[PDB]
Amino acid sequence: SMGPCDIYEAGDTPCVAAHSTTRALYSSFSGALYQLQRGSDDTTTTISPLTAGGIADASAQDTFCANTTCLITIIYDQSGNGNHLTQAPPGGFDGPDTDGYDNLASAIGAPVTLNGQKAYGVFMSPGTGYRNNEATGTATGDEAEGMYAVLDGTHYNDACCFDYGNAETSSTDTGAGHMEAIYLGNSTTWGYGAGDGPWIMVDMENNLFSGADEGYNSGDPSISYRFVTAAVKGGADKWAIRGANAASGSLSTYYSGARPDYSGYNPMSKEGAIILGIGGDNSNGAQGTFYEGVMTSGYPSDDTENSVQENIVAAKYVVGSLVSGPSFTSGEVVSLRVTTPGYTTRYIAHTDTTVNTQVVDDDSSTTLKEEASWTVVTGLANSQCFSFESVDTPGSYIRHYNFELLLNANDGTKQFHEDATFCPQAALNGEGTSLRSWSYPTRYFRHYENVLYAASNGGVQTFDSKTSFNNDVSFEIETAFA
Ligand SMILES: *[C@@H]1O[C@H](CO)[C@@H](O[C@@H]2O[C@H](CO)[C@@H](O)[C@H](O)[C@H]2NC(C)=O)[C@H](O)[C@H]1NC(C)=O
Ligand SMILES: *[C@@H]1O[C@H](CO)[C@@H](O)[C@H](O)[C@H]1NC(C)=O
Ligand SMILES: *[C@H]1[C@H]([NH3+])[C@@H](CO)[C@H](O)[C@H]1O
Repeated sequence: SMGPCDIYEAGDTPCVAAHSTTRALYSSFSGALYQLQRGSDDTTTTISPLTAGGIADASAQDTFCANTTCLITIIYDQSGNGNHLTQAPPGGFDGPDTDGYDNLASAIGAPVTLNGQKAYGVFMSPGTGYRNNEATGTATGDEAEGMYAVLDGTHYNDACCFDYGNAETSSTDTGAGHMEAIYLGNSTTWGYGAGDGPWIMVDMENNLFSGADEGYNSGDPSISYRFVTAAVKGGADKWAIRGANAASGSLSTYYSGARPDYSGYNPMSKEGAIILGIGGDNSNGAQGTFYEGVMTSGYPSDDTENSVQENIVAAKYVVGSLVSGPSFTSGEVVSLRVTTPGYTTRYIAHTDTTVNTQVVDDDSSTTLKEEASWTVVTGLANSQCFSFESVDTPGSYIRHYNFELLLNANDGTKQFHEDATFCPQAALNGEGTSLRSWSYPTRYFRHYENVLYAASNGGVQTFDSKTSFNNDVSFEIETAFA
């Protein structure tokens, strides 16, 4: 058979970078797709397809990552050009990680199946980013290229910038025309399309374009696919945006034609670096999910892209399970007991907005019993996951904010919903559940000095301590006190 990069090669516009955590993009590719790093010992392993041209060995990831946390350290370039994506460095903007690097992604925030076989995408929270500033074979200057990505059309924000494609080698803004990358989100700072978003646009630096005009272009529709194929291409005073449901049907063209008639976009000044999840100046406020994508040399024909889209549809992307372990039912009322030795009589409770742990038993005040009792409801931002509503304060839910867990009233916003959704995971220490943040899947409910945080297994916050991490994120599900 033929994978996407075999199709691009047959069209004489071959891949020069080919990135996926889900599958091989060449029929003969059997090498490593990505690298994992686990928090227990900070060692790494690689994940390859199970067959040549096949699907990632998700079972090998699950084995490596058992009873710990995993990060995706490298997304390998399958093309042989060496264009592997690694932790993005500081640039015009600092990231939030060590020395202003951007965060690595969780390995488990984007479970899918491909024709019924589990695999994992790259779920990127704000501050997450990958890059290769030493890329070879990528288009530079006004040279032609194409690219595509398969993304989560429901995972996005309006912050700059969830990009995949060609960028600056310095990680700084070197001007109009020094980028050409896919963007997905509902930014309206520069361009935007019809409806409420999100939109596929093209980041050409100091502009996200939804078509020929700065700002609004009517022909760029809002994306309402869970899996979106975004296909972008650029050449000498020509470029295009095409989009599809990656699960069904064909690409439609939402822009095709001349460069925007504004200073600095023709000819282009591409530099050949590759970015994922961030802007070319390291703008790192965006979120999104990446499953697969490529960059090519040459300007692909519509026919070549249509063949690629037929291949994507035949890969049969379906949403995977985000939940493991004992889990919950909507309307259940629970208490959550600390399992860390020395703290095992404590329960997750709250004192006004502060979520904390306290000793709770049958002699406790009814006030504290209610503060240690939680109504489990369907996840506000994801219906597979859950949200935890206060018994004493109905309408208020556990949410993260500056990575501390707070009890705040639901204000009906997308942001609150996302900050208040948690995905049960079989407990890292085998005692009950661990509650993983849906929006920041590197982070978990974690008690630290008897206060609740959304903590990572190591990190820049004091409450990201690796000491006692597995125990401090494991809670037993008990009958509610009230
Ligand atoms: C991107 O879409 C989001 C989600 O619809 C918009 O969210 C609104 O944001 C404002 C404040 O920025 C809030 O007062 C509204 O309550 C939000 N709505 C929801 C449903 O969360 C956001 O405005 C959009 N961004 C742009 C730039 O248009
Ligand atoms: C690892 O986690 C699983 C799932 O909760 C559990 O069954 C097992 O007992 C755990 N092992 C250790 C060493 O914590
Ligand atoms: C430069 C601009 N701030 C962004 C929008 O065009 C781009 O991602 C940065 O590299």
